[PDB]
Amino acid sequence: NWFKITIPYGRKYDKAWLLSMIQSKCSVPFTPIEFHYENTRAQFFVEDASTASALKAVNYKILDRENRRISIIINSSAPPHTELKPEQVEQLKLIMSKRYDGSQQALDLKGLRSDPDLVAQNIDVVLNRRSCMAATLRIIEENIPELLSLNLSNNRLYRLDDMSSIVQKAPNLKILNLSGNELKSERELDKIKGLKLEELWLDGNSLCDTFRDQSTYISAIRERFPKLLRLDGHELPPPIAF
Repeated sequence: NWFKITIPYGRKYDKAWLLSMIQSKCSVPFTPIEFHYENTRAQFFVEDASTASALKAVNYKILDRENRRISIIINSSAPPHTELKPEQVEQLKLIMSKRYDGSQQALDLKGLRSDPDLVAQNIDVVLNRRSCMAATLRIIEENIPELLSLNLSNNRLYRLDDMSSIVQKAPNLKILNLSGNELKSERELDKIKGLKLEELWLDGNSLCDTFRDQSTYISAIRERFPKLLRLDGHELPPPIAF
């Protein structure tokens, strides 16, 4: 089982110089495996743990041209050649800020694979993927926890178990647009029922065609969201109580 060695800022240094310095302080001979650059950082792999630990001891030991120390970060790992890069994520994070609105605390993520500035840099942003959605939601938690409205229409969403965590990341979310998607059953809603929504949009999804009468539809959903008030553009005949 493998380890991935990371030098933050390693692209800042001549490869030879860097590897030799490192070896110089390392207490064993080692060999870089599929050594590559990823943004400004240097990455390689290590076949065994004794080495890794030894590499690990070189942290803060090497000192650069500019009197800066050189960080070595060590992590257990799947073997080489095997998700989402930070420089990709930080671009995602960039685009969301763009489509974010502080005046109303509203994110807008409609048709996102089809975004110029993510397309323009070969970043497929595919929210129908568990890891891509997971990324989007950390970004939300980290940056705008007071998010209130969230448009997510036209993103071919098919399993909501991927936003299942949203109830904690976006506590006060109350407007959720899910129109123009690909959700088949109504059972999907059970994964996000904790949200005290006042607004909701579902049309365009094949679970709408489930219902014969719109008053069943509306009951089925208020089943999940009692406080619900608007839906698919329309006023809601107020809840009857018992």
